Amino acid sequence: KRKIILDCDPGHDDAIAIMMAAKHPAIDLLGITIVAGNQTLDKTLINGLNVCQKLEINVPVYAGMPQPIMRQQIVATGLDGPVFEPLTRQAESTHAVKYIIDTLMASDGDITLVPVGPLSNIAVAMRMQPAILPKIREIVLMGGAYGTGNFTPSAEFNIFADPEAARVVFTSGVPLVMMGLDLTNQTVCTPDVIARMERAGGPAGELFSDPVHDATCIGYLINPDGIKTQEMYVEVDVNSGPCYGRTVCDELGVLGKPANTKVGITIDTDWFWGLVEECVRGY
Amino acid sequence: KRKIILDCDPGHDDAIAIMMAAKHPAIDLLGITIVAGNQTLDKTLINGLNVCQKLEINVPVYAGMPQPIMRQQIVAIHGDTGLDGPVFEPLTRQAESTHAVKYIIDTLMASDGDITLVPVGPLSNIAVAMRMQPAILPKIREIVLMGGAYGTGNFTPSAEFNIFADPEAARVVFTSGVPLVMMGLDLTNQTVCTPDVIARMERAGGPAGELFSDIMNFTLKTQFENYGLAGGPVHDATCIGYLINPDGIKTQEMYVEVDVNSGPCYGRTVCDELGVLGKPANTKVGITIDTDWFWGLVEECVRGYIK
Amino acid sequence: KRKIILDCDPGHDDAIAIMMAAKHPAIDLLGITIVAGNQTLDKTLINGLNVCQKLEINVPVYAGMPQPIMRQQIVADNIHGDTGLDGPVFEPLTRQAESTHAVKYIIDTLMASDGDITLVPVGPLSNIAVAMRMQPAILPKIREIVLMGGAYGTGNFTPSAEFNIFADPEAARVVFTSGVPLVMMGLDLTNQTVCTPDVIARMERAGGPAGELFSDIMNFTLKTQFENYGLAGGPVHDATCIGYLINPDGIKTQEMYVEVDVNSGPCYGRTVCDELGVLGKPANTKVGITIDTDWFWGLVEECVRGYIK
Amino acid sequence: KRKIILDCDPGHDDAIAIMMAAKHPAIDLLGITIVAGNQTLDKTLINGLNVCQKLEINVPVYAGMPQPIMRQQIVADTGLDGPVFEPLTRQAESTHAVKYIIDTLMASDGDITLVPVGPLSNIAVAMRMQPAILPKIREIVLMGGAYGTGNFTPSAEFNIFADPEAARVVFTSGVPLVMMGLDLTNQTVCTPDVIARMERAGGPAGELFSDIMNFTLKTQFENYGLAGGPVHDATCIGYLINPDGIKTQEMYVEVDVNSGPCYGRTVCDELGVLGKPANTKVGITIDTDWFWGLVEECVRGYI
Ligand SMILES: O=c1[nH]cnc2c1ncn2[C@@H]1O[C@H](CO)[C@@H](O)[C@H]1O
Ligand SMILES: O=c1[nH]cnc2c1ncn2[C@@H]1O[C@H](CO)[C@@H](O)[C@H]1O
Ligand SMILES: O=c1[nH]cnc2c1ncn2[C@@H]1O[C@H](CO)[C@@H](O)[C@H]1O
Ligand SMILES: O=c1[nH]cnc2c1ncn2[C@@H]1O[C@H](CO)[C@@H](O)[C@H]1O
Ligand SMILES: [Ca+2]
Ligand SMILES: [Ca+2]
Ligand SMILES: [Ca+2]
Ligand SMILES: [Ca+2]
Repeated sequence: KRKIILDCDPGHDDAIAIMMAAKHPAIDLLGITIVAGNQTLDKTLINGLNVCQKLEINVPVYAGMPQPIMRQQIVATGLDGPVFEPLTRQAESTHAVKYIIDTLMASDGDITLVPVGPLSNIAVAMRMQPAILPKIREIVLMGGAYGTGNFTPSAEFNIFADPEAARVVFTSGVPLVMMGLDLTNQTVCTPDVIARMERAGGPAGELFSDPVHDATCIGYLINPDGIKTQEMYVEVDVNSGPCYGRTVCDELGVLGKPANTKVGITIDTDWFWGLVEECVRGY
Repeated sequence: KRKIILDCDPGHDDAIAIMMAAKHPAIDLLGITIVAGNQTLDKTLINGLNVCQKLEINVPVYAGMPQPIMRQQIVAIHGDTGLDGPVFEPLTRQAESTHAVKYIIDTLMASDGDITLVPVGPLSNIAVAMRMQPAILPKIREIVLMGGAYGTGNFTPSAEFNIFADPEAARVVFTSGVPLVMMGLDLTNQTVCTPDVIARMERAGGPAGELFSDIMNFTLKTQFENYGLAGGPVHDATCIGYLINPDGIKTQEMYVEVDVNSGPCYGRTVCDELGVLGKPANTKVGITIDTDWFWGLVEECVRGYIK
Repeated sequence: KRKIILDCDPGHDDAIAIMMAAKHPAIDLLGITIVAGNQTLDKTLINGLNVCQKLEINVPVYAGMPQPIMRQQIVADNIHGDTGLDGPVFEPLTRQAESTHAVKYIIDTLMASDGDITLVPVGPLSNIAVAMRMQPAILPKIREIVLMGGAYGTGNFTPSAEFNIFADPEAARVVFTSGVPLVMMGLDLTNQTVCTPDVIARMERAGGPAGELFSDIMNFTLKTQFENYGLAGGPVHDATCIGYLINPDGIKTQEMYVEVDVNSGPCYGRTVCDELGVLGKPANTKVGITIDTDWFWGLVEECVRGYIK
Repeated sequence: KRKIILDCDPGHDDAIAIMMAAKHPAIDLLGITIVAGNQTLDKTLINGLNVCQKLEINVPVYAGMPQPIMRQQIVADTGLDGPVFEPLTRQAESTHAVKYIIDTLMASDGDITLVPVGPLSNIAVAMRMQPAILPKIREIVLMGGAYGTGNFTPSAEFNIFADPEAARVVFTSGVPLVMMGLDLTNQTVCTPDVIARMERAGGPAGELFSDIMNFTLKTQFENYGLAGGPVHDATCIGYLINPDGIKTQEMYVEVDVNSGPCYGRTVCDELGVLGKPANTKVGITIDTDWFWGLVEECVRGYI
């Protein structure tokens, strides 16, 4: 069992990630922290609460940063589709940043952080209490692209949305795994993938019905052998201009700097969609 | 009475600011938040606690950010402890458990909007609170900060130490839309504390006059070899002076922008003196201070501590 | 026949490009202008002159910019050796650079023209940016620019940047904002043209002075392109520009909005190419995607054999 | 006698610089090179020709760069309103300014000073086109930059802002530099009482000075709040005639080429906090009595 904290901005694929992480026996989901991203924090928080309520997930939810550490905010209800009953659960009182710090400090150094939105909560905690750093076993994140980005030619949305936060994470010295668009764009969810999930049915199959980037991070923790990675020296570009929020990945090793990231190259989509169905079934 | 939260990284002149703010009847000092800067947070916290203990100041002290929001940390001039000179009895005073950033947020949220923030170190605590809880922004009556320079910086030709130590944080503060007053190096360098000014405070005596001497006798050697100023300026204390009586300080309204480009102007406050950009002013920038009024004010506070 | 001015910094693959352009009946090679890049201008000029003398090419050679327009100079001795063209033997030079400066030659020749000359830059863009700014009126006179440079994916010299752009980004920023029709043969395309031992042996078989020069030349970079980037042979990057002019149907291109990054830092000299059109800006460049290597190596051989006596 | 090449974009104060350099026995004016700046090159050229024709100055004029080396062009209406000039009876040489600068320097004995008082496009193009001119240049005395507040932007003085990249080449060239920035040149404000003084000396140069400085009187005040058009460019000529009228301080200077709020800033290390060796003598103060006396002395040489 891998103990995780899932930090997220739901979010359609965030919702799938919550669904998988909460259900698989190889994941111990300690709690969910919410960050503004896909939509404003008031909205992402409600989406996150709704997902857990609908699926009857019993995991503490904590609200975190409603804004990036420095830049002017950008966004993508941020989860249109499924229909939700009136909301009967709320955020914990504790702020997400504090939760992350205290839980890591109290821990034995075996918790993995899994950020799949902009990195505001992670950067604030790291700088607020630098002593958490050797406590983090690993960070498996959804973000970046070694090739073309999405929001801009240069940048993937999660990094573009808080580049300065991303810079802190990438220079933290903690073990990093990056599932970027080069990998996650391979996990396109076509009508017959949806139909397959509908057929499995139950509350998770119906929610899935109403690409799937963030779920690959859970995938990777459940079984790293479905995903090929390559170690690289990665640097985050924080220049204003055409490459703001680019993750510059040194594929060929021409800078002669030691690798700081395992970067996602390819994913076995058969293994992966099998894993999604396996989780949909647990519900 | 102006309610303030004093955010600081003591620090020699920070200690002078603490001394003034805590004593003057025109200032209601709600609490002191500490930020890393002049020295690491472990050290600035102790220096802050030591000042308050020595002067028997009864105000809650909160530890905040031990690092800037993005850049690689730098420290200052102020020595190994960051407050060399005075000798302090063992510290029996302790920091609050609540983190400074939470303290700032909750206090502002609970308030009626008339608390002024007075940051005189790097702006890490301020930027984290503003982004953590954006709703504090209309609650802040004004920010009166020590930082920046429209002319020459000190740490680099372009940048003053407080801004240079966390430019990104500074950019957050300067784009917040909250009323800002900036006491930059252009103003604060006029407040050089020469041997006669020290001798004057020694003469007033008591615990605050002795501390003033011990502290400011150290930054006599150390502000000369670095910048060639007639003595240690008392930068941070001008913020308290501004609140006590704004008429002793001439300000000019300007459009101000913080440069976060890596390179020769990283952490520069770019001030539009002449209005060439056609942008509305966002800052009242310190131009000149009446040093006679000001040193008189310093003495007046020093004397409030004679038992 | 496409009239061209070939601007280059020879350079191993530059020499292959000179060999092809001078010989193919579909190309009218008006002149060769030289720029510092691969090596310093003193060296790239000699390498240029040696190639033409060896192959008995009768085309005026002009020396241009010995330095980039703004940045601190860099070379590629690592890829191209101490001389900038290690490999072949050359007899002492019995020819020399024209007296006219390359930049003036480019300007006057374009001004005097009927607007049908194509520029073919395959080194840093110093000569092209200086002419464009020195005489803005040349701009409508340029039919097209077909350049070797950039990369929409990974660069070579840095993770972000390909050498020709990296060596003068500001010059590049001039070219890419010029409004002249651009074709960019970047590393994404040109890395597909690796020259393995079998390709070399093919050209050796065709023989004559161009086949021998090809062999002497591409054996050097065979090993440096393997030591530095892990490539299977030394690509013939620059020759793809000539190839494109001889027959554009061997090369697949996609129109894109392209922008050169002049920020100091990790993306200095990156060509940022908007593959998916997310910026809603009109395309300014045809970007090389794929090359038919069978067509291309056949074309190389066809040129090599035009030199057998 | 100091041999000079005067590189300029006339320009009201450029014209005063042309007037002084051409007349003073301590200056040997070899030629005038023109750059786009104040106005487009077609305009700055004509202005430069008109000044020499009116004052009967017999010095070759050469047209140079019509555009900066990289950025989008900016200007500061003919570029020299005020004086009335007859129809032009002279023309520019045929040699391009950049080639002129290179050949003249290469042929020289290393005794020529360059005096740039517009954007640095001609200088940066020559330096990079023929790096061998560098040890040949005795000194560069330029009007440009500001260690304090700029004019065109809070950070940048016009000449640098108009071609920062060209400026970065000049400042990293290793050639001896003297910089007459706005911090110095703003002290040389030309008020109605200074104009009336030159009117009184009279002749063709006194009349031109009046017609010219009357225009800038209005447009310096509305734009920068100044008491009357400073005479920026003429200070470089002043500095060569007699350096003792001007106090300088040696500083490490760096040009900022970042896009953003400090594009085209000269960053001057006043206090030496970087620990880098100085590369520039920066103008601090000027004796305005000495200086105006010198202007009059030159105005008088034209009777
Ligand atoms: O179309 C979209 N617009 C904006 N954001 C998206 C879209 N699709 C996915 N994401 C969100 O951005 C991250 C990586 O791009 C993913 O984690 C996903 O939640
Ligand atoms: O010489 C110095 N170097 C760096 N920081 C300093 C120095 N003197 C004081 N401070 C601290 O930084 C701000 C002044 O710019 C002041 O807040 C002071 O506390
Ligand atoms: O692998 C390389 N690294 C750097 N420069 C190279 C390499 N191969 C060729 N060239 C030289 O630089 C340009 C293409 O990048 C080509 O124009 C060539 O002359
Ligand atoms: O008011 C003005 N705005 C902009 N440029 C000016 C002005 N007056 C003169 N110059 C031109 O710009 C340079 C220094 O700013 C001087 O060389 C001058 O010729
Ligand atoms: Ca997400
Ligand atoms: Ca302080
Ligand atoms: Ca080449
Ligand atoms: Ca001028």
